[PDB]
Amino acid sequence: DLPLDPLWEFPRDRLVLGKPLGEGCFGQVVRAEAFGMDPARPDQASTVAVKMLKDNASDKDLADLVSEMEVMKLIGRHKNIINLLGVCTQEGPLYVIVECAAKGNLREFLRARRPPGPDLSPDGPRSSEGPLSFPVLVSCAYQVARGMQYLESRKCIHRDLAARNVLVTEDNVMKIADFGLARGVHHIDYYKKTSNGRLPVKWMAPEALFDEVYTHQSDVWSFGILLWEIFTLGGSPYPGIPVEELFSLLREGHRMDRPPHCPPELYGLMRECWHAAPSQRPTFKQLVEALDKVLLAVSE
Ligand SMILES: *C(=O)c1ccc2c(n1)c(C(=O)Nc1cc(NCCOC)c(C#N)cn1)cn2CCC
Repeated sequence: DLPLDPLWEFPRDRLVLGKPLGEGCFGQVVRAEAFGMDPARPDQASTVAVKMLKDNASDKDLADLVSEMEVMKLIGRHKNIINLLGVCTQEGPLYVIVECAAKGNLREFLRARRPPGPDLSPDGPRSSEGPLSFPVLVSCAYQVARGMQYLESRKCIHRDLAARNVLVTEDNVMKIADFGLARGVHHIDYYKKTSNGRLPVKWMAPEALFDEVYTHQSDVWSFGILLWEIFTLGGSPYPGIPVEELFSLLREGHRMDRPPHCPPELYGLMRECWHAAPSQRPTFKQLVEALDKVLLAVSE
């Protein structure tokens, strides 16, 4: 039914759908095996993620997914985003084929890799040493900023940027996901709590929350929250603060405290991303350069 785009069109029979990876407001994501995604090797197997409508698919749900697909085609390719690989639009359900991140989202990645606690018995030379180190945490922050810098250059606003919308690959490469979606910004339930207990409003910039205004600088605010998430190793922002309290606190200029085991450099960056005036927040280009200096300094 949709027009044929031979640039991106991929034979659906070359896909073998596997285990589902999650759901969203519109559409779901399924792990899949692809054969000949590289046209030079028609029988080569590769692991991809497939986006597709649910069974309750409205015309709006289809429109949103179709819209996302077209955004995917225009943004282009970058190392730190979820890239479009192909689409299935002919003779069958709509498939949007993208890259697959084997290690899940950034939030769960960090939470599963929190350091050993005080109960754990000393067994071996490294039982006090956890999977995560400071330079790697900075590297994660750096890669997200580079990805956002790319998206910004392509005039793309994320509008949700969070650790849950950042995906981790086999080689611990950060990849920004779901950046080109229609997120229904004129009708957000600010009290909405997701199934994993997330309050998405805790990532909204003031001008986005109060004035419904979204810019790249509003994404910078969200990046600041994302920084806090990283150095809390998957912690939820504004700890133990209900949405009603968040409203008045934000109006009073309240900001999150400096998390434990976090150098003043990065909390400084967090506070810069949380400046009231969007023009006094660092650009993503400035964030990349700033995070690079810190990363180089710890990369002996
Ligand atoms: C693919 O190799 C793969 C294998 C195991 C995976 C896995 N992916 C994922 C996963 O989350 N994959 C994934 C998910 C999404 N979207 C979910 C929404 O995130 C914002 C996308 C996209 N777009 C790409 N890849 C999890 N697991 C197993 C958990 C360890």
